[PDB]
Amino acid sequence: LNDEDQVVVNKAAVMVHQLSKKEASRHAIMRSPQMVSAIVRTMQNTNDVETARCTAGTLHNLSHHREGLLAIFKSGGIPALVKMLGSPVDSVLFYAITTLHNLLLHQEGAKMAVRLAGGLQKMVALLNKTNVKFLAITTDCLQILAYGNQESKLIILASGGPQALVNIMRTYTYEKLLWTTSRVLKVLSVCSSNKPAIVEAGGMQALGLHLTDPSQRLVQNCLWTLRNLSDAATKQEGMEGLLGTLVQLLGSDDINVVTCAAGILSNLTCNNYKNKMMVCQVGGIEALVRTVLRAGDREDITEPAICALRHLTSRHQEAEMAQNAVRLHYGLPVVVKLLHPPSHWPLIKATVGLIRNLALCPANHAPLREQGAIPRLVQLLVRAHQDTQREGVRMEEIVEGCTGALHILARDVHNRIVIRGLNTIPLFVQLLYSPIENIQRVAAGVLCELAQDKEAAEAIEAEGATAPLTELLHSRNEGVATYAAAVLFRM
Repeated sequence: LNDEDQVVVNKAAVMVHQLSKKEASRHAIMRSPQMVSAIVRTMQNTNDVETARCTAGTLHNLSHHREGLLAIFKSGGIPALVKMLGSPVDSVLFYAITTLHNLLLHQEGAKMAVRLAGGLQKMVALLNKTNVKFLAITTDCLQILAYGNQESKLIILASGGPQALVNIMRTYTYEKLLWTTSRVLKVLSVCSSNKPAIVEAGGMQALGLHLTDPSQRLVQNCLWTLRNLSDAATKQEGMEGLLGTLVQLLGSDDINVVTCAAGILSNLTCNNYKNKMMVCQVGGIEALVRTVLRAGDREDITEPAICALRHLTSRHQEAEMAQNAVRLHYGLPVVVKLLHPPSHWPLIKATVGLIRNLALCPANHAPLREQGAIPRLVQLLVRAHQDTQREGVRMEEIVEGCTGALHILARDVHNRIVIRGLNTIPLFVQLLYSPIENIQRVAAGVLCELAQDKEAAEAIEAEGATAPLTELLHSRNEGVATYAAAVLFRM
């Protein structure tokens, strides 16, 4: 029942630890700001290893109670504990990081105090350790400190956080550590600075390793992180296994797994012909079509899935096969259906883009017509055009998209009859006056397809298309000028 510590003696601290076990003396110890600071002082300066751990272990026991935390807190224990994270005694390290962990969990203001003490840099530097239980605690501290705190995220990045965390995911199998580390990566994955770094470290491939782990919380966190990372990332190697697993996960009974899988696949296939090839080769088209069908009106699933299908049906060696595969796997009816309510604009925009690609395949021309793609595309176009003449999706995008789809569909003679029968020529001619070059292009394009039929060519001329087409001959956009010349010729 004392309060005085004498230098050069291990007896004092050695006795103090023995008391912190018994809750009786322990409360007395933390009900007293006296020796608590003296405990800290001893730990912070003592070069006797055996004293340090006896000291740190004492503080650890105190961190189990609300006032014991406050005691350590108001006694300036946090900077001391942070300093102790440089200790070469594994026993001391464990107590330091654990006590800090407890403070971070419960003690108000501890998070800020640790950051100020330079705790982040020290913790990141400890990520090269090899004890999984120690790493699990350290990574948990990092997660707590990084969540909702951009300042901490940037510090973790500057300290080499991303590479160290990815190395952990590539190395260990301890679930608790893999889960907690993935949680840190998820928090960092929404940072515009951390994200490219995680990707460069090989983070996507590493996270892909655990997508078939029995732990659902691990799989889901890896999926959430992957969705963030895959958005407009640099081209990567070794993505084969990951892409394969993602396709498999599309058939999961877990909706969040399915939603993430579709989203990642969409992100990874956008303007990436290599990935498009791989996804198609492992049956990606069929899996995505089944996913869309099962999803119904759930646009959180259909939107990324349709986006992925749009990517897969364009600009790669097996694009044509993918275009046929959508039809062969009973996908055409549901695609047309998604153009109708209750579909919102992002889905509609994506669906229009998909139809445009599907129309590149001649064997899709008739089924798309039979399923009623043309009148709905025209109604969407007419209304979208009116809106532009009166934040999400701009109606200008819908105008360009629908006209673009009609341009491709107009390759078929029967489609041209349907398209013109819907009083579209006056609208297409008006779109020639659009300020947007891309709208001018598809407008002149569909008119060019239509004008190959004599009767339609006369109707285009009667609509007074000659004057704007002549102006478009001098368009800085070569595509616009080429189509404009082609229409003028056939007239």
